[PDB]
Amino acid sequence: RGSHMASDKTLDKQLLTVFTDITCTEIKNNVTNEQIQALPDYFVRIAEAVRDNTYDKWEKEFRIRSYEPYSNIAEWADKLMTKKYSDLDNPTGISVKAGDDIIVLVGDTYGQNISMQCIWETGTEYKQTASSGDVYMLNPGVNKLTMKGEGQLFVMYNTELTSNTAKPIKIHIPLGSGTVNGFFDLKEHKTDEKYAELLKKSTHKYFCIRGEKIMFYFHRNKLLEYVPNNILSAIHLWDNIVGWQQELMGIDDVRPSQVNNHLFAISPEGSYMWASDYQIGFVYTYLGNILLEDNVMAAEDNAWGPAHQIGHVHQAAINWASSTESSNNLFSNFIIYKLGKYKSRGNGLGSVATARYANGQAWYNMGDATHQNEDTETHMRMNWQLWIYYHRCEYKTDFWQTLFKLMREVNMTEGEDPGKKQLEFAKMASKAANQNLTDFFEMWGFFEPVNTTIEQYGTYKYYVSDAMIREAKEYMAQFPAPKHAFQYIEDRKKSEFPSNDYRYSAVGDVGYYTQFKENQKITKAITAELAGRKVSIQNGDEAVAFELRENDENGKLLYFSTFTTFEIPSSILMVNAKLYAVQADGKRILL
Ligand SMILES: [Zn+2]
Repeated sequence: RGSHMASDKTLDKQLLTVFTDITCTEIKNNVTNEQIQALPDYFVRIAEAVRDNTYDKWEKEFRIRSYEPYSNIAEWADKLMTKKYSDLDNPTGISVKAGDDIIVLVGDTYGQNISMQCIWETGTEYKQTASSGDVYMLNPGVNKLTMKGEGQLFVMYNTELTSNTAKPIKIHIPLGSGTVNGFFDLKEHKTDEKYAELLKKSTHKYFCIRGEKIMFYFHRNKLLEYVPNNILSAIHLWDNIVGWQQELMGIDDVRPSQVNNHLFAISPEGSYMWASDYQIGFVYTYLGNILLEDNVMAAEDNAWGPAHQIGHVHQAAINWASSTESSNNLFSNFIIYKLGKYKSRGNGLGSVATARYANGQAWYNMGDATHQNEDTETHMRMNWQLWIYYHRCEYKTDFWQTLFKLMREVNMTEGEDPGKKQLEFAKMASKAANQNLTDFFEMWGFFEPVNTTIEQYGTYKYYVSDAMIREAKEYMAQFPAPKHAFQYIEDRKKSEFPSNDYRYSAVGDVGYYTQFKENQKITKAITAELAGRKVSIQNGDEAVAFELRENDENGKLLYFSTFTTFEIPSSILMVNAKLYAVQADGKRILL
């Protein structure tokens, strides 16, 4: 009002004489009905509603909201070495049609820059919810947005969360601007009753459900088909699944304090299931196996499939080309374990003996001579043994969290140099355990030289030289000897499976995890009887494996088995070979 100041713009001057602030949610003291009626008609209707209490309560719950801040997704995908999470953390619950004019009244923004985004559909061969849409700049105060297209509105508020300007921003989308669809928020709305009511009153093709860690944005008519009246067990289940994967990654230091974005599940009208940057997807005809917990638990693969897909979002730090369809199964297997119904997936260690010692294979071509067709069933046991030993047997219950930390320090992309990355993984695993895991990684094929090109979502030079191998072994040798020969570990018993299940014959007779956990010792008088190439072990059930070694127990590994009866392959050289039993702690006993 001094001469030094520019006048306020015209509408701002008028609104701020009737209303407490530019959000127009409260009538200022001693304003008259005449002052209300001199407003533009659009704002008359709102002043009226705010003066009287005629704002439909349902409408108000979404038309007036304070939007909390969320972190930036590109920044955190880089720092955490993941695929990008969603930035659709902030639904408004308002839908629109092309040509709609939308008034958006933005309160104090504390210097933050925010926008509004309209999210609809994409696809050529079928349709799915898009990961982005029309973006509209927002400024503090009055905004009029004219919709280029239909969809639902999301507030885009992404910033540094620690800063004390990172506060919620109050935004009023008043009456007459678009359509209230609503959305369900777990913490705010709390109950299945509230969910059922919100869904009922919604009208849009899609309805948004916001959990703590994951969000659903699924076809309305499917939610009505499968879960008309309940969402809580569905949303808690998928929150837990995402949370359990996050647990292993050792990121509690930054989540939720600095990174808080959700994963965002859509329902494409095609494909099957997948995860990538910005969104994960479940074909809309499959949604019965997502939204009902009983369907999730009714078959092994109903939790496995989705867990696997989400694991792709999280694998990069510890993954490298050749492993891309197995390394995420650390997460799939952790989720099966957590849910408590089924046993772990993967081949048995016989597959690894066969690959390594019968066929001369290394990690990159383990069970795959083609170098482009990963034997995921064999590979997936590697990360999982590390979990079974350090976590399930409790020898180091923060092993994985530590290894993820170290691999994030290593900061190698999955594809830049996989031959080097496999060694960095072995070195960091040793560092994480504070143990020399040479024997483990030797068995798993990490110490064979490679010079070739593989294909796995791209062509990659795979190069592992003797010097790299020597450097890594020297590196790992600085740590104390491991307490157990847990390269022979299992978390499954033959009797847990039907006889035509692939695991029944695969898993072997010895090496079960309790033998490691109870530091079992071999006391009985083990003996071996050989006939041709066939080996039979008598009273050897206290062992965890049997080895064939050149010259003595410190010589090269020629073959191994976790069965008490096995054949030695034709290819193995027998002169100078000797046979041993392995007890859990790594003592070898001549047979
Ligand atoms: Zn996959």
